[PDB]
Amino acid sequence: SPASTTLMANAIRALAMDAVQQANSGHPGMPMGMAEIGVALWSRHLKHNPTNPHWADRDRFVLSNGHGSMLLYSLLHLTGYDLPIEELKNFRQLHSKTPGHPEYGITPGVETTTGPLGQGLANAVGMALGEALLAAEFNRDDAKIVDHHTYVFLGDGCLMEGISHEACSLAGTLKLNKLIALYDDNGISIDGDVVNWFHDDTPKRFEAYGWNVIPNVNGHDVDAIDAAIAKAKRSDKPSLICCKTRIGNGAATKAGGHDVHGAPLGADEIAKTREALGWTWAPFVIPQEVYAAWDAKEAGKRSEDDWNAAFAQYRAKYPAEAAEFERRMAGTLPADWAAKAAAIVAGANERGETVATRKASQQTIEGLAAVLPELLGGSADLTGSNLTNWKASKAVRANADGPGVQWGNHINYGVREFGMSAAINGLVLHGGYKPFGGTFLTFSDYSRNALRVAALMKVPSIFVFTHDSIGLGEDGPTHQSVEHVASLRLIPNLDVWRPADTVETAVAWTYAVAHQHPSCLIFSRQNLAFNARTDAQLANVEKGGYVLRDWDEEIVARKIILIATGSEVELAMKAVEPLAQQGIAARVVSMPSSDVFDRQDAEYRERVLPHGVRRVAIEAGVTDFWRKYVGLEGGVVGIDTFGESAPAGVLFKHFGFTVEHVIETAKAVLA
Amino acid sequence: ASTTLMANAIRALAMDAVQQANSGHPGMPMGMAEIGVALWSRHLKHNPTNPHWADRDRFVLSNGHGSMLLYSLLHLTGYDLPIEELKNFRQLHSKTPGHPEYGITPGVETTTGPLGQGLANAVGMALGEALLAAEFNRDDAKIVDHHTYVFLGDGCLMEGISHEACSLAGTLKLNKLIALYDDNGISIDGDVVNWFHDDTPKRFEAYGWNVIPNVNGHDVDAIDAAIAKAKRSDKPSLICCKTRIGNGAATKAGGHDVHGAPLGADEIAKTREALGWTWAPFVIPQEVYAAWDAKEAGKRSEDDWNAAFAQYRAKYPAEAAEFERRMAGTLPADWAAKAAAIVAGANERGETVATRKASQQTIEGLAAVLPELLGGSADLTGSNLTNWKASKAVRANADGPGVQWGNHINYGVREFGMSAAINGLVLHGGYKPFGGTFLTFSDYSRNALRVAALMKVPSIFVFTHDSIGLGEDGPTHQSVEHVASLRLIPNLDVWRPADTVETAVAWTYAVAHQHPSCLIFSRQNLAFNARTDAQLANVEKGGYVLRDWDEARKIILIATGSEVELAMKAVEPLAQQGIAARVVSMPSSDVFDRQDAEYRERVLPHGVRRVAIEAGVTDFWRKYVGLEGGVVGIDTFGESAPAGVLFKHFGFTVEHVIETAKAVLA
Ligand SMILES: Cc1ncc(C[n+]2csc(CCOP(=O)(O)OP(=O)(O)O)c2C)c(N)n1
Ligand SMILES: Cc1ncc(C[n+]2csc(CCOP(=O)(O)OP(=O)(O)O)c2C)c(N)n1
Ligand SMILES: O=P(O)(O)OC[C@H]1O[C@@H](O)[C@H](O)[C@@H]1O
Ligand SMILES: O=P(O)(O)OC[C@H]1O[C@@H](O)[C@H](O)[C@@H]1O
Ligand SMILES: [Br-]
Ligand SMILES: [Br-]
Ligand SMILES: [Br-]
Ligand SMILES: [Br-]
Ligand SMILES: [Ca+2]
Ligand SMILES: [Ca+2]
Repeated sequence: SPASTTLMANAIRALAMDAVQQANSGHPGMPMGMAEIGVALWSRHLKHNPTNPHWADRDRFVLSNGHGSMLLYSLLHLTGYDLPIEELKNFRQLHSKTPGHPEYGITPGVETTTGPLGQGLANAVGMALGEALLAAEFNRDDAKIVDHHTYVFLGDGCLMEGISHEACSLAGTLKLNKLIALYDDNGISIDGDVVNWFHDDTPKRFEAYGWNVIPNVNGHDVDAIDAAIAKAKRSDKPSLICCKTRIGNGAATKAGGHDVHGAPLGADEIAKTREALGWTWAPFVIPQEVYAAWDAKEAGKRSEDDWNAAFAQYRAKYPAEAAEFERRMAGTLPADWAAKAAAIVAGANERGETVATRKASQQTIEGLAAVLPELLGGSADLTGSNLTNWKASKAVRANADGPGVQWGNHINYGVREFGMSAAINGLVLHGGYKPFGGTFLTFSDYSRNALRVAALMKVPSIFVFTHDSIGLGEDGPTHQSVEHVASLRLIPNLDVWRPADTVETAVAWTYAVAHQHPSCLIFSRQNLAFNARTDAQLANVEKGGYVLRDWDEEIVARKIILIATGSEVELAMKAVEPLAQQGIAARVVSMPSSDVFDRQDAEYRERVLPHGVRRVAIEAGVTDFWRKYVGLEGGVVGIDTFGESAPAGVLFKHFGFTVEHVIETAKAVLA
Repeated sequence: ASTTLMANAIRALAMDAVQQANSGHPGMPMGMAEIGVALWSRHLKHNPTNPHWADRDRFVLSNGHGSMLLYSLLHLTGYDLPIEELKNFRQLHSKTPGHPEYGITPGVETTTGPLGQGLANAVGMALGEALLAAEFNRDDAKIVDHHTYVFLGDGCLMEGISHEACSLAGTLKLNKLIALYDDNGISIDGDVVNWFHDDTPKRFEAYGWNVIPNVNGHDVDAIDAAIAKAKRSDKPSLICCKTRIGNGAATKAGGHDVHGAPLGADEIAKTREALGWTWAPFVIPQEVYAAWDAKEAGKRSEDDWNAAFAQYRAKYPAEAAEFERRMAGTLPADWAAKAAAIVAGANERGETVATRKASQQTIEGLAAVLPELLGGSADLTGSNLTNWKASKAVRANADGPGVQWGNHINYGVREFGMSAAINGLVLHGGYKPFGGTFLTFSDYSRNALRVAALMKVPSIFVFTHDSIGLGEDGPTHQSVEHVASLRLIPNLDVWRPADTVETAVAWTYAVAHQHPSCLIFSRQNLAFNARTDAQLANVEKGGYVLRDWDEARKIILIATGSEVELAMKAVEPLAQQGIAARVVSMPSSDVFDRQDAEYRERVLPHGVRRVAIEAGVTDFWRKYVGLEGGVVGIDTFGESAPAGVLFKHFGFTVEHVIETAKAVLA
């Protein structure tokens, strides 16, 4: 007898309930509820190769309800990915390939890192947009190389989160019809029956976004779910399949209950569940016929083999394009990257312009685009204000007459910071593009956890933020960042650049673009003075903090270091001659990135900030951050309150960003 | 004077004030001028003379960039906002900042500017009115009855927070909330249809809202009729007002340039001509003042309510005194002693429990003395431990509009909408609200925490699961940078208590403090610490000496929350190595920073070196330990493993404390 769908689904049940029991921790409800959905999608529709999780044209799957991780670990194991049974035995254990929520980079087949509800859905919107752009860009009438679907499992949690609204409204407007969402519709969240706090007509909601909805599907009928996916694959709109399930389905006593979401079933309940399901095998034992029914290694090999032959036929007709496709899918920059980056930094230096760093950024974007065809910019409805767009770009737009998008390389995201940012994580994960997205610095508070997840996954998302201080002027304290620059530096693995002029901007951008981890690039509204640099100083900008103005040789005056960033570098420099007329010799250290500076070696950090010489930090943001560089004995010229609505000039004088206050602070520090 | 003249007065003030400041947003106020007339002039119940009248309708400007609209309305209808202040739009110390600010201007109910949050505040205000009515009203005497109006645009509707707020408001059947949508087809990048093609009426019906689609947004009578229909509604209402951004402008109306830039003098002169507005900038003729002014109607309205309240007091003296107490945000009478008893109880019990359980234990005690206490959780009630045995769940009525009364709210998975709704509840008066979620997901709600801090209102945000100590859920949940990142927000108190006693102090301080608070609790059990009565009295100073030097080489160990235990366990082993350790517990560094210099010097004397110990990023501690001190923390994301395994793996051990201390004293 070969395996029935019931036996295939019950294997998921058994692995889930057993792994959770073993760890005494985790979530058996969702995996047990979603088991028939897993069979229908994975065994009948998903195009993938377990032997090569990196195959360019694989379907992308995302588990947005990430707490149900054992569902993904079961499917991966059963269908033949390199995730052995011993790894499932070590669910939720230190250094296992089975962490409590799935982690990209940790486990083969895991496309993104989930756990924070709602972000998977948005990642998946990004992945579908990437497929759609990459298809419009690379496919030719006589040779197709891009064609895959994007699948996402999600629950009540993701649908309640505001980010689902941002993502799905945008996906509906852009007609991303190869995105197919399967909703685990089980009527229950952690607090109990969802109807008491979440009574949406969800089908009607998604129709309003311009999605196709298949409501009221029996989530325990494989054939019905299978049929719903097949209809979805014929749809001219993104689809939502509402799969009515019972949470913890199959459990003897606890199914549909308020206690199966996120605690182990208990040994008795498992024993009773085994008998109720007729599942006779011991924990982590899977019978041969169950592996044989699930295993995807043969079909995965045929699929990738046909694709490789298709790509070979495409290379013969389109060799330059085929090589571009490979390079870009790998996330590799051009072979002559070092030359091309240097041309961009050098042009910034030749021009010697005094402009706002948001304008510097746009000038640098212009130069990047000319050599990076993968460049993909965008803004959360602040295009003309962030200056994220370039003259030769083309805006992404839905096709007027059918599904999908016309190719473009700049995206209007709408007023959707968080959705934009998690979409960018998706775009970066998909491969083929180098994406970035802008908003005002303070509204990093809206997209924050997406910046964090990018930093956790270690993918090189680029987040542009403009209007970075009181320097923005009249829009006032709701808009003026104070705490943000420092608060972003706190996130592990997230580089923060706050350049002082065109040259630092070109370095920040070129560095960010080549770096493996994500970056925040922070620009001013207001014009900042250009700084002339020697060759030695130019070479040191990329070290994050460097000596911009040194003391003269063999001097006699009392020494101070001024450490400044961004718009405050200008203030530090205007303070040098005045400090000298006061008997104080001021070195100016510019620190466009403290994160990068901290990675420099000890000899170099000691050369920039010599022990025993006192320091004043200068930055239009909270002061406490600076104590790591200035100590208890040092000073800081900064801002520890919210701002005020007035012109920038007025605000800078009001808040003590003046030569006089710098002098006074330096004198206090030297006393 | 005609309604056209009334509307154009808003146009003139808005375009002229933006020109004078050479800065601001004339588009929206010009586009919404008739909507302003219909609501403010024909439906809004309010007394310009007393902005704090308890039973006033609440108005929220969610599309806060259109601030000149509100300043105009406030000025025309007779609030204490003189023409001189409109002349000083966007200037230092004016009562007319670029986005409206609660506390700065009379009649400004909340601070907006961050899109979407106004809408969520209004959901909170309407929930406040509804709960208070169900609680205080009686069959023979009504004292609570008012509507909540919110102006909003495309930005607010795109923001995910609008989904959170409106989905919750629909399920709770808050039928007195009335939202007027400035439906103008434009956002900053241009034609919204290219990035925002939602059928918004259909979306809102899906939430359980009543929708009045396709209203002519320049026809006062039609908008008026829609507002009237909405006041008759079973459900919250969205009135979709079709408008032209910059409407009335001579040549630029409906353009992509009127959102956020001055019209220019040329355009203004021509607009004066096309409108037939003959008066010079900031000059309003007396007939327009006479048509707009609401002083007399406002006085009759509040006088009628004042009488109904007196009729209520004669029948319900005790309930009436409670109403006045709570609307004013005043604590109960023997408050100092009741709070002292709650602390003393935690001290007497001496239990070792998680601070999440401590928190629940304190909530039990707070609830017994604060009938105004209003808890809730973002779908983590049994995990945050935000409810208490006697609490009752807020629920929609089964059969009609509105809610049954309750004092714990299930917010669903909506950290940001919950938090901004809590701000609204606080601003409304009548309750002492709080809401919980996991600490890391403060990232979702972050900007609402910030706005509570800007408005200086005492919102309470509960966060549990505060570090690697949460264990198996792993690095997406395990907070690392959060504690320090919340300390950086100005005016936001952050408490991270070590045990039941610190928890009791943190909670009682938060309840009586004017600024908002983050209360941060552990998932795992934390050891109880015995305190002298003098140590007890210093807990509310935010940092204090928990274990003093024995009257060997001196060090100070500064520790917070769950790490106080590791600091205390290190004292004896450090003694065996010739180091005399003082332990300073710092449950709130923010509160500590506010103490006077003598006290701070007493706790942290100059010249004694310091090691900080906290399960979070290490750099923050340099403000206290200096370049020469040490930190025992975590500067990477965590891992998925049991808590005990994590603490060992990440160096939270006595050995590491000793080693750091010796490095520091070298
Ligand atoms: C942003 C965020 N907030 C809160 C949580 C904690 N949490 C995890 S699952 C969940 C409930 C969502 O339940 P649902 O998605 O309906 O999953 P089911 O229990 O039905 O599997 C919550 C509140 C989280 N993981 N992420
Ligand atoms: C959270 C947030 N993100 C971004 C912005 C910047 N911003 C202000 S108004 C606006 C456009 C909103 O357009 P709409 O609400 O339709 O305004 P209209 O110009 O039509 O009044 C944007 C993107 C903001 N104020 N708040
Ligand atoms: O002049 P910038 O700062 O680019 O824009 C100023 C204002 O104009 C609008 O675009 C934005 O809403 C912002 O508030
Ligand atoms: O066991 P605690 O930490 O209370 O919470 C249980 C966990 O499992 C679920 O209930 C929650 O999502 C949380 O992740
Ligand atoms: Br067996
Ligand atoms: Br060009
Ligand atoms: Br457009
Ligand atoms: Br000593
Ligand atoms: Ca559910
Ligand atoms: Ca608009």
